[PDB]
Amino acid sequence: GPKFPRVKNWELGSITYDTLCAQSQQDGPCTPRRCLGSLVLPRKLQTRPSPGPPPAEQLLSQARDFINQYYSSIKRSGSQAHEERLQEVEAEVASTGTYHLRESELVFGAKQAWRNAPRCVGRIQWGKLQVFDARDCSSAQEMFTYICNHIKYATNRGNLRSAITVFPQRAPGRGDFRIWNSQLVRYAGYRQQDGSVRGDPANVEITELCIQHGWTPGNGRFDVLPLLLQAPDEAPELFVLPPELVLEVPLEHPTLEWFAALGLRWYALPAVSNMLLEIGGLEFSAAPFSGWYMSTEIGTRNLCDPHRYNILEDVAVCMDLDTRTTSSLWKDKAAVEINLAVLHSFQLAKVTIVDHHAATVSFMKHLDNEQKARGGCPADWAWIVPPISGSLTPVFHQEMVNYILSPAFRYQPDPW
Amino acid sequence: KFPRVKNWELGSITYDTLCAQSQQDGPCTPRRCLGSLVLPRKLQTRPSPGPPPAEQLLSQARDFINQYYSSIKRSGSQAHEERLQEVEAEVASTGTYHLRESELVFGAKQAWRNAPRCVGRIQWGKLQVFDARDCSSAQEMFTYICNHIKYATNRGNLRSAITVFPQRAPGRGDFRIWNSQLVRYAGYRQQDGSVRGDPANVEITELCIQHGWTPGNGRFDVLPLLLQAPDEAPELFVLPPELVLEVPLEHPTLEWFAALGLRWYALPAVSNMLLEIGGLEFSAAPFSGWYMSTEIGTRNLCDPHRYNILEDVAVCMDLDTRTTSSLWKDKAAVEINLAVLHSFQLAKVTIVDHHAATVSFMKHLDNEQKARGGCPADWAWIVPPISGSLTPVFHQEMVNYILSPAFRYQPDPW
Ligand code: HEM
Ligand code: HEM
Ligand SMILES: NC(=[NH2+])NCCC[C@H](N)C(=O)O
Ligand SMILES: NC(=[NH2+])NCCC[C@H](N)C(=O)O
Ligand SMILES: [Zn+2]
Repeated sequence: GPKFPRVKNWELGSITYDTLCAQSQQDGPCTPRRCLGSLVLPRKLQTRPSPGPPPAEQLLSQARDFINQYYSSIKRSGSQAHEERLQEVEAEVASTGTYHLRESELVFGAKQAWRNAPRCVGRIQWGKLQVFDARDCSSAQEMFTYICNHIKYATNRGNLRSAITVFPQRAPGRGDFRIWNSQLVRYAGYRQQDGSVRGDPANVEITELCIQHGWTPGNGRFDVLPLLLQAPDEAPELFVLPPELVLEVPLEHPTLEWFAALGLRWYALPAVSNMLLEIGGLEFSAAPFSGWYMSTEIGTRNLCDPHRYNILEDVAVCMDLDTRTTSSLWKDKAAVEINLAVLHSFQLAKVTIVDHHAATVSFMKHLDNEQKARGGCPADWAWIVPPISGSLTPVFHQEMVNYILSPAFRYQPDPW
Repeated sequence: KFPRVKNWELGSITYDTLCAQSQQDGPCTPRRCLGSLVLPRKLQTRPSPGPPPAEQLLSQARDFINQYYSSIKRSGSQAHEERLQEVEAEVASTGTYHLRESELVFGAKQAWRNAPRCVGRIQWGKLQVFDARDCSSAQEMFTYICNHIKYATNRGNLRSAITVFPQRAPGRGDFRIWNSQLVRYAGYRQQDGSVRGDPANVEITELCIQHGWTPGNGRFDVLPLLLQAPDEAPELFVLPPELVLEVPLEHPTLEWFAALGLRWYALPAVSNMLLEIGGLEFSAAPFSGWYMSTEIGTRNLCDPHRYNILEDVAVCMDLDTRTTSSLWKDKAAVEINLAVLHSFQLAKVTIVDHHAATVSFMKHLDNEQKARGGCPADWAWIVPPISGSLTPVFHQEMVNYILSPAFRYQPDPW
C-alpha cells in the first residue's frame, strides 16, 4: 500500500502511515544492516564546537527551510512577505555569514523544537510554551537574572508553567553563551574517601567543577548546586540560587508513616540547561527549558537507578521484604511505594506533577492529533514507555517511528 | 563502523564487531528508525513455488557449512572440503540440498543464539534437537509433537526442545502447524463482540471449529492442533489432557486470589515461526523452553487486548480505581506476577522471574562479547513489561541485527 512506514497499535489493532518522516533532512544512527535505536548518545546530532563559520551554502538552505516552515504555519506560503523574508535572510547571510530571527520566528521555532523532540512524552502541551527572549543578554551576571526570572515564572508557587529562555545564538569566531550545569536545579554529588558518593552520583563532575571555581561545598545528600554561567570568551562565573526561588518537596508516603523519616526530597522544577536549540541553522547554545515532572522520573529513575540515589534496598528493608531473593519481587514492591510517595508528596504540597498513566494517555491523544496535523509524530519508544509498569500503559502497545526534524534540541559537548 | 555500546549503570563500554557478519537487512534506515515494529513490512518470507537462485542458495549454504566445521574445530579439514563439494553437487543437480543431523543440531542452537528478542539465550547451548524430517503425514506430525511435549514438560522440570519437520520444497506446499503455540487457550467471540477466553486466539479458535472441533465455553479451554501436510487441508488433533500440564494460580497471602479461577499452561512453545539454516527453510519447527513469570502475569493476563484482569484484581484488593495516580494498576500487576511465581514454584514447574532472567542475560552478553565480539539484542523485547529500569538490561545499550541461522516470522497458512 502506501510507501511510508506502516505503524500499528496492537491494543486497538489500528493502523497509520507516517508520512512526516519524509520531511526529515537529518540522518539518525541506524542502517539497514543494524539498528542503533537504543543508544542514548549516538554520534549523530552531536553539535560539535564548529569554530569556522558554517558553510554559507549549508546554512542558507537550512534557513530557507525554516522560513518556509514559518510562513506555512501562518498560512502565507508563497506570499510577498514570505519571498521578501527569504531574500532578507540570504542577503544578511551574504554580507555577514549568519542571520537573525524575528521575535515571532523564535517563538514558533522554540515550540517546534519541543514539538519535534522524540523523547518527550509531554508534547501534548507543546503549544503552550512561554518563550522568554533573552537574545540581548550580554553578561554572565545578566544570565543569572534571566535564569532567576525563568525559575520564578515557571515555578509559579507550585502551579508550574512551561517555559524556555533563549540566550544569544552562536557567532562566528566568538565564544558561546553556556550553562555548564546539566539542569538549572541539581543536587550535589560528593565523592567520598572510600570511593562512594554522597548525594547524586550523576552530578559528581559538575560538583567538582563548582568547587574548582570557588564554591564552598556542603556535605548533604540534597544540596542545591550553584550555577556556572559563561558569557562569550570569559571563564564561567559562579552564582548561588536564592533558596526562596528553589521550591522543593519533602517526600512522605500516604500510609507508610516511616517513609517521611527517610528525609528524601526532590525539587519541583525540571529545567534541562545543557541542550542546544537549533533553528534554521542558527544555534542557540544556551536555552534552558522547563516543564513539570512525570512521577517516574523522580520515583523510579532518580531515586532507584543503580547509579543514582539507589534507595531501593533501604525502602525494601523498611517494608520488611525478602531482599535475599529475586522471586519475592521486593524491588517491584518498593519501587511502587516510592513512586506513590512522590505522587503523594507533590499533590499534598500542591506542586504540579503527572503520573505515568495520565502522562502516556495524554501522549496517545497527542499522537492522534499529530497524525491529523502532520501525518505522523517522531517518537523514541524506549524513552516514551515508563521505567515501571511499561505494558500497563497504552504507549507500550503503540509502534513508533523515530527520526530527526528541525527545529530541534540536540545534545552538545560540555564546554570544559 | 563498529558501534560503541555503553552500559550506563557501570560506565563500561564495548564495540560490536559481530554486527559486521550480518548479511540480512532490517527495517531501519538513516532517515528513520523502525526498530519498535513487531512484524517486518517486507522482510517477510515469500513463497517457495520456484527454486531460489543457485548462487544465492549456494553461498548461504557454503557459509553455514563453514560455520559448522569451524564450530567443531576442523576447518580446511578433508571432511570440510568434501562436505562443501557434496553441497555444491547437490545444489547444481537438484536446486537444493539437505543437512546432516549434526549440522541441523548445530544450526538450531545457533538460530536460538542469534534470536535478538530472546532473553533466555544463556541456555542456548542446552537444546534438545528432535530430527523429524522423516515425517510424511499430519498424523505423524501429531505423534512427533506429542513426544516433544512429553520430553519438554518432564513432569514440571522443563527442558528446552525443538522439533524440526521437513524443510520447504520448490513448488510443493509447506508442512505447517497452524497454531501459533502448541498449547493455547481458545478465544470465543460472544454476542456483544466481547470475547470469552484468550482474545489473541479468536481466529485460530474459529478455524478449528470450522474444521469440526466441538468448542467449549470456558476461559482456559486448551485448543486442539491443526496440523497440515503438504498441499492437504489441515487435520484436527486433540492433545491428551495428561500431556498438557497446567498451573492453577493462587496468591501467597491473598486467600481470595485463587477464587478467580485463573490458570496457565507450563509449556511455552512457539510453533508458527520459520527456521532458516544455510538457505534451507523449515516451515514447521516448534520450539520451547520455560516461561519467564512476566510473560504470564504481565502480558498474557494484564494486556488490554488479552485477559485484561487488572481491574478485577484491583477491586478484590479494594484499590482506589478512581484515579490513575493511586497506582492501583501497578499494585495489582505486582501481585498477579507474584501469584504466577508462587504458583509455579508451588507446583514445582520451571519458571524464572524477570530479575533472575535479565541478570542471566547480562552474563550472556559478556559470554558472547568474548566469544563472538557482540550479541544482537532488541532492547524493547529484552526489557521486561514491568519494572524495566529496575532490571540491569534496561541500562545496557544494545545493537540489533540479523544473523543466520535464524528464526523468522512467516505468513499464516490460510
Ligand atoms: C510539560 C511537561 C513535560 C513533561 C511531562 C515532559 C516529560 C518528559 C520526560 C518523561 C522526559 C524523558 C525523561 C528521561 O528519561 O530522562 C522528557 C524528555 C525531553 N523533554 Fe519533555 N516534558 C515536559 C516539558 C518539556 C519542555 C517544556 C520541553 C522543551 C521546551 C521538553 C523537551 C524535552 C526533551 C528535548 C527531552 C529529551 C531530553 C534528553 O534527551 O535527555 N520537555 N520530557
Ligand atoms: C529456556 C528458557 C527460555 C526463556 C525463559 C525465554 C524467554 C523469552 C522471552 C521473555 C521472550 C520474549 C517473549 C515475548 O515477549 O513474546 C522470548 C522470545 C524468543 N525466544 Fe526465548 N526463551 C527461552 C527459550 C527459547 C528457546 C529454546 C528458543 C528457541 C529454540 C527461543 C526462541 C525465542 C525466539 C525466536 C523469540 C522471539 C519470538 C518472537 O519473535 O515472537 N527461546 N524468549
Ligand atoms: N519533566 C521533564 N521536563 N523532564 C525533563 C528531564 C528531567 C530528568 N529526567 C530529571 O529527572 O531531572
Ligand atoms: N519463554 C519463551 N520461550 N517464550 C516464547 C513466547 C511465549 C509468549 N511470550 C507467551 O506469553 O506465551
Ligand atoms: Zn533502528
